[PDB]
Amino acid sequence: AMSLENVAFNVVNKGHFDGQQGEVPVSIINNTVYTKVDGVDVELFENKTTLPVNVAFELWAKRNIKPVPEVKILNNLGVDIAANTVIWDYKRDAPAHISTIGVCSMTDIAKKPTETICAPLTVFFDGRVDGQVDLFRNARNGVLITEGSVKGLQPSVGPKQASLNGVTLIGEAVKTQFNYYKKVDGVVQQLPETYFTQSRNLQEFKPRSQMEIDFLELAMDEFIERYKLEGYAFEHIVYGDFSHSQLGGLHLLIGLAKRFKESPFELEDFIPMDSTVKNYFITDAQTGSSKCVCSVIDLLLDDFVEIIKSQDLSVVSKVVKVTIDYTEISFMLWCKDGHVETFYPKLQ
Amino acid sequence: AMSLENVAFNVVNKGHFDGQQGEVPVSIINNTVYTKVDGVDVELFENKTTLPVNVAFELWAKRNIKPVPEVKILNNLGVDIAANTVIWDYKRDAPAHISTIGVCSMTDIAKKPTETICAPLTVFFDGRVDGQVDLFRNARNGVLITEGSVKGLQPSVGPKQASLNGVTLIGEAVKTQFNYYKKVDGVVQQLPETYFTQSRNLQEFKPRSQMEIDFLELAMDEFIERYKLEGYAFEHIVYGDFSHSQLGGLHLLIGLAKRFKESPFELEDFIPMDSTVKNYFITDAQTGSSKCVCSVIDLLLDDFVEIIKSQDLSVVSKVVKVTIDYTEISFMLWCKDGHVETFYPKLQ
Amino acid sequence: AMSLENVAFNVVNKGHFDGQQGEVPVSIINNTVYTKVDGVDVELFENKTTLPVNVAFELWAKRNIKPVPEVKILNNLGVDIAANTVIWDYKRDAPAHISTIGVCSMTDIAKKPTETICAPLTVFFDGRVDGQVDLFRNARNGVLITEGSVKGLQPSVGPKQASLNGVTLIGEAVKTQFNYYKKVDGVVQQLPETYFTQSRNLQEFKPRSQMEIDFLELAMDEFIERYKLEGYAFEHIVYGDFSHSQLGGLHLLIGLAKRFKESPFELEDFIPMDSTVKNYFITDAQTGSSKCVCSVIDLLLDDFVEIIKSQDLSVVSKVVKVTIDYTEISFMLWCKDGHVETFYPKLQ
Amino acid sequence: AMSLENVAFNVVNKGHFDGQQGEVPVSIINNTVYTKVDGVDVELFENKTTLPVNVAFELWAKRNIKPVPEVKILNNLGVDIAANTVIWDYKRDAPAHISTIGVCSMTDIAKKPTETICAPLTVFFDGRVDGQVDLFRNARNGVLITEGSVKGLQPSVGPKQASLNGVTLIGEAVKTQFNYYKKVDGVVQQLPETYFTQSRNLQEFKPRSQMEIDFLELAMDEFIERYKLEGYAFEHIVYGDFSHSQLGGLHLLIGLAKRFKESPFELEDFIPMDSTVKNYFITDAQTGSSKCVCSVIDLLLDDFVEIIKSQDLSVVSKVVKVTIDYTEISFMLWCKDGHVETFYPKLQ
Amino acid sequence: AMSLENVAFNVVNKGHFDGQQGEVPVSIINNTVYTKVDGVDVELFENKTTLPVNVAFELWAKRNIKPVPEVKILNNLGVDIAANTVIWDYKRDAPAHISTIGVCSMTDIAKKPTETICAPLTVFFDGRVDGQVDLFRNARNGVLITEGSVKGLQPSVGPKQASLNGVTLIGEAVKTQFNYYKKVDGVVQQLPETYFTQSRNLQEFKPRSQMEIDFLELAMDEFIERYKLEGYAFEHIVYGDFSHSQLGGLHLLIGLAKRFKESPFELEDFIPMDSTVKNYFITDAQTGSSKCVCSVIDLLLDDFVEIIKSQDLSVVSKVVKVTIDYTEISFMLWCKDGHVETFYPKLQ
Ligand SMILES: NCCCc1ncc[nH]1
Ligand SMILES: NCCCc1ncc[nH]1
Repeated sequence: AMSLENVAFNVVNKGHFDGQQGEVPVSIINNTVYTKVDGVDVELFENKTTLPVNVAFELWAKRNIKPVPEVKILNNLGVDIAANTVIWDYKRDAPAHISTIGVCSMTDIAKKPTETICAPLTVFFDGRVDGQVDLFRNARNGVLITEGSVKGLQPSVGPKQASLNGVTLIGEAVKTQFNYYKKVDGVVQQLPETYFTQSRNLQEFKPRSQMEIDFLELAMDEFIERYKLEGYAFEHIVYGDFSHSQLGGLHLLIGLAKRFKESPFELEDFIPMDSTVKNYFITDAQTGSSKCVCSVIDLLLDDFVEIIKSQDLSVVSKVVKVTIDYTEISFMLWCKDGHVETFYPKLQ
Repeated sequence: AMSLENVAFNVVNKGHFDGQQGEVPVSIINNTVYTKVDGVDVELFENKTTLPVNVAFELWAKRNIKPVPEVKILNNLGVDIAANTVIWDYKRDAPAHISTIGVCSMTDIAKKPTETICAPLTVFFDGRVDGQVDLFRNARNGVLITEGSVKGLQPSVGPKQASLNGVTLIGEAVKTQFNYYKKVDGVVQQLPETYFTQSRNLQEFKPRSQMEIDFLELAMDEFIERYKLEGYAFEHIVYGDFSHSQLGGLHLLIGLAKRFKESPFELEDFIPMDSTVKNYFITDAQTGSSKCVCSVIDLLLDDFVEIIKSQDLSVVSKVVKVTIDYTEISFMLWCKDGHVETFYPKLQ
Repeated sequence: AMSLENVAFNVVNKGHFDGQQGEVPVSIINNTVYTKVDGVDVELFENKTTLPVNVAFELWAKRNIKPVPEVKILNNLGVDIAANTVIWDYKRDAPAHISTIGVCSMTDIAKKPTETICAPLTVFFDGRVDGQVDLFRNARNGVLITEGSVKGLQPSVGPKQASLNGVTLIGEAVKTQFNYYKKVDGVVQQLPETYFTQSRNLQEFKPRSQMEIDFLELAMDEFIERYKLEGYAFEHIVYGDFSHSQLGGLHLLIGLAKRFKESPFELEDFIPMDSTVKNYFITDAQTGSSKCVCSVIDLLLDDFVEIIKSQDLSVVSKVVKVTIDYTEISFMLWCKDGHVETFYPKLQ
Repeated sequence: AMSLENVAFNVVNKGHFDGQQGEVPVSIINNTVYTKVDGVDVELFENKTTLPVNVAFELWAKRNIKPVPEVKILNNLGVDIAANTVIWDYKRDAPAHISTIGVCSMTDIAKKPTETICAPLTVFFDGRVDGQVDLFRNARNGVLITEGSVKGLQPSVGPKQASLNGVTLIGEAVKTQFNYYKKVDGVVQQLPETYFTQSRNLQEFKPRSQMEIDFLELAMDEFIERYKLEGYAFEHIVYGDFSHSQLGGLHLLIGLAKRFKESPFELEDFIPMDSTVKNYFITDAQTGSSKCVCSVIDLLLDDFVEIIKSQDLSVVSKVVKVTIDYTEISFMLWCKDGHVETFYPKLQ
Repeated sequence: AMSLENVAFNVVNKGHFDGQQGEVPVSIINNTVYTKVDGVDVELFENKTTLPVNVAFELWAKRNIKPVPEVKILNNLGVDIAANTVIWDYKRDAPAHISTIGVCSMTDIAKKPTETICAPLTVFFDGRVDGQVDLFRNARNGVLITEGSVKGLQPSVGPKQASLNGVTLIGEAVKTQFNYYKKVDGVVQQLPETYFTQSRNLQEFKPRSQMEIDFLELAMDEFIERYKLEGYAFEHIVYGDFSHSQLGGLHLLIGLAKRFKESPFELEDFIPMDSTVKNYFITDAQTGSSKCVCSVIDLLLDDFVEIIKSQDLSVVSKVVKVTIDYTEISFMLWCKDGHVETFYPKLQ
């Protein structure tokens, strides 16, 4: 027996929806859910979604609290809906998916993913839940994650990191690296070879290779010399050029993290959502150098070096396609006299 | 187990809260409660109260659906709260009382009127509900209504009419005339002798005596002659004077109803609530004669004639107090040479 | 190039969306759309839907302005969505369907009904629009209306009335009687033989047969005598019993219209939407007789007489299923000694 | 000392702002102003304007309660703002003008119309207020109304009717016919000779000449014969043609009032404001004949007959400009063989 | 003469309500109060309370700006209301109490605490205000704070810290340590022996004893050895166990502060209010170890050591009650073979 008061009871006593019986007094005002605690109203939830406040509150309470794939991975794999869970999108403060299956009476399109309404949708299945590997085997369209091997199915090793309650982390106490599987029209897909973005933050950026440690510690000319990067325009692309009114390059998160230690800058996240490539309106506070659309990707510096060193540098401009997070990312590569001028994730 | 979904289930299936088990999906957006009916949202309630939308919806669903005293009578008797019911104020589209007793977890100050918090409040008790006469006997402060005799308790015969689902009526299939009782500080109070307002509408006004039939049918000068009303200023007070920019008199509802048949006028109800005396900003459409504060009372014309004919007409101006609906209504009486000039409910 | 300003330009200059080029300044505040007219804001639309204000405004502007089936008929036939039009539900002040096809970028699930997303949905097709009969022939699920014969397709003669801009009418200058067709899972479905509700209002009720003229003019006992209705409980079912606290019978709109001429009553439409059977919380103003859930259906009195006279009256209680507006309506029939006690649309 | 609480005190005790000292407790929630009356909240004002709720409440409380020109006349004369008053637009439930002069601290652009900010604005002045004729004489731009002669100023006799608290009326107890004067760039402007619209409603339409009495009582062919209107297409223009899907003509309010007595129709006022010519999306309920943009003007039938009989009928199509309510109204006149086919206020 | 404009004038010129005369222009939009400063709107207050925006703005302006007891202390002492002040709850951004006494006309239940409505309520009295010690002496129910001795009354030494404008601090320039007194039904209570929580923040945690300095500086095994804490499960309870998917222990704020220096973690404050024990949904960013309901108390480590070393360790599980901040806190104590396994504030 689902109810607003029961959802609020679960949030108050269990920190989230935990199927417990009970009710607390609730008041809804505008887009906020409150509960009465000893005579006064205490805020439980502020709706930042486009769904009705009581519906968003229920989906948020019913969010998956285990490490789950980051929303950008699910989106890149064409995931439409999740089987009997809510993947909460912490970047948008909203459900990752419009509809649900066996979660909430207002958003449910089905109670089980075997209902014919789900057959054309790519349903997310989680092998850590009993019966979901079997549901994926019988589903026409779906994406499955598992911690280990699935008999007969060939896996795709996913990223090392996963999202746990909005914290992206590489699990030590929990497993965050999943095997991925995908089916389109009843046929198990062969997921492509892919690089993965590292999902790091600017303020707490940590290197994940000796090359990344060297990038952060060494001076620009020492690093470029050590890794034989002359002619690859890392001065522009990675370090950034703050000498003109338009900020040059600065498309790799590691370069922004290095700059951030020396001096701050504003990053306007004008489309705030999870995506493989992010676009920011950047203003460098020290110089006043700025760029309306600065595309930024967090690749491991070694992967970015491998990508740029695997390109033909004989044409003025061309599109370089790279599978990253299972999706095809277009980069614009500009060359002159056999050397790179710029290389950036395409603002298409 | 009270819940928003259960309240909505009761509204959808029973027309109001009826203690039935069940749930319907609900969505709350802004101040409106909706339910899903075959794929689309259907409005169940629009909150016009100052309470949270889900709380007002529950109180409205739990409204008393038996004939109950009109809110003006309850207000006049000093009723603060009701015992285990909601008196819905249809004139304000809101609960008649801020708090509840044994109704709703958000508004309840107690579950039973015997709780010490209720002792200073004048609690409304309904003798038609088992145990409520006994609860009145043990209450420090309260107002009780009954359909019959209570042993040892001296009654006050209330008005003929009561409100049933917002319709004021004199019951034929149901009893609407109640005995009234009141207690203050543990002591039974003698309710005063009183007139009662008739609670009629302008558009569907019906006469309730031969004098009222004669007022509506006869011309002004022949009605005044027939009932020997010369010198009582009925021309001004009751018929109304539309000859000057300021509308003169027009303080009896019957006079407004007579005028309404001939020509329309605007009545701005600038304090829209139930009260013994109503104030309107009136604009006569035919003449343009208007008055910002025109006090209007719906007394039976015979009662108004009895009141005005029982006054001493020897002083220029004085306050005449008349008990109406259990409250002392102040009237301003203006005389000249032994005749009335005006008589109106005194604008406080 | 669709835009809020272009939609508002069309509303201001064409009375609705008419595909015209142009823009007017618009301001959105809360749930209302305004436009500037010579310096001041003028309201164009107040959103009463659960969709975003600018989206609801666009769907309302793009509403079908030809006579279309009443929403209750579309709901009864299982219509989920319309092909390249918006059926505006004037009873709910909202789109009849959640999603659109080729109408609005925010609500569209497809641009054409041939897209695979539309295959499981019952799409409404209108033969008066070029190519829509062909689209119905190729659709997996759908309901089609036409003004004439479709080769090889067996028709179902629909109701005489249709809705034109929220006015239900039997067209004289326009055709409102359509042929109906339906497909389920790619297979043309035979629509059942059905009665149709008359879609009349209480305040402007007009008789549509000599029996209905006689019901409204004749006294109860002489109408029952003239039409040999003794033993069919029309006194209870149709005329209504206002003698007890619970209002008895009163399930036919014509009986409510007859009562309405004599004395008024309140009809609380607690689920305000279009449906074959309506439920009202009724309070009779004259007697105080009331009923929380009074099911009411507007059948032609002759059709109701035909239905009730075609039943076996030998059992205490039973369910009688009658096809009305293409839906199976359950009725509860209560008998005693070979006579009817009551017959009413069964409260589900 | 202006304040929200003082404005509310004035509304509660005086029916509007009357400069009285005092305060009442107020609560603002969403767009509604409430006051506490014996423990419960009572609604004083619901903001339907695009201004902040407390600001709109103050302007509405400070509305002019004397007969004032109808907003369409003020708009037609180019009035931007009023001197030390608020002209409340009852058709829009909003101030007729965005800014104020000496009324409200939030909307004031000046305290007196002599401030240089008012020089480019056409300020409305009211000769019934002391000093306002002198203020008009010194204003660069303005419109003045008076009840009598202003020395040396040539007057324009305005309409017979004025708006008093939202009621348009021809005053008997008050004067509603004003002399009008206008200044542009410091120069007194000669107001043109004009017809005036009658400002009548469909439901309470009253004839104002013997020709109008004859139009409403006589049959179409005998009225046309009596007034020698053969060849002037009154059958189409005034009576209306309900025979085709598109409703023909019906551009004079009197014709809509005649039709209304026989059968109802829907008039969608899609730009709800006061204007000389109104546009409606009309749906005739009896026939289903409809028109998205039906321009309607309320001229005295005699004035419309005078206008149409003063035109040259020798050209297929042409624009006929007629001064109505001080504005040039364009009409489209279509002729064939020396007879009128149609004549309507040209849809701009 | 209280008013919205006067409250706003005080906020603009005095930083809070200071009883100064004056008015500023104000606009209210949604839940925000603005004032016009040289032509533009400037935000003064955003309502995060469940009260009307203008009422919450007034109570916030009238907040107590002296050091006052933290809301958790007032709540633990059963405080219902304050005498002639507003205790602003900075953790909820709302008044600590629903009603007021002599503060605001919308929330006042009385002007003075001697009114009979206040007699059953526990009124907060402040000895720093003239006459409030005497008001406490005559009150039936109340809590009094003083800086020094009250003749005849025995004091309870309160916490060292108090809240000054939402900053919890141990005053050096001001006195924050108060004597507490409480009366229930006219009887001066003997307040129990109690520990006090330290009200520290995670980010700016400072040790308040040599044991706390040693906890933060020393390694886990060195500290446990130095203070002879073997067998008391400090490894689990205080340091925290981040090795399993469920985060173990971590119930003392000092342990969270130590962890915070090494690596960050998310603390979801799902019931955001002031309380002796706080519950957080914690996610450790380094390991991914998490716990839905991690109860956390900020006790001085010496007090926690004294509490845990004063328990009988011979039973598997039992409830240990400890008076903290004047309230009874239940702890769950789990033992095995004479050693502690866990000890935590009970999630009841
Ligand atoms: N954000 C949801 C993506 C779902 C999808 N992918 C392709 C089509 N639909
Ligand atoms: N948060 C207010 C507490 C007041 C109280 N304590 C006990 C009863 N009421």
